Amino acid sequence: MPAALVSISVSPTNSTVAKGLQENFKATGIFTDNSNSDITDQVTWDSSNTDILSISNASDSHGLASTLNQGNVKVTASIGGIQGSTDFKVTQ
Repeated sequence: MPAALVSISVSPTNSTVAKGLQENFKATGIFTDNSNSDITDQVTWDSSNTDILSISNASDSHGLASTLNQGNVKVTASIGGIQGSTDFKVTQ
């Protein structure tokens, strides 16, 4: 039978990094049926994109974002019902 989400465990990083830097992302979805699943809905991450950045979170399961701009980017993703947000600042 169908179920309804409840919450998700996301460990976003709100900091700044020098030109060229990537980080792994992981999110776990939780259902009201006490049944938790990992990236069940495939948490899709996206960046505001300032200069040139690419994020790949489908290599197998774990997520990964790589920035390469000279400013501030906004990393946001959504999974199932719950979603999260992160702030990243890439310098020169």
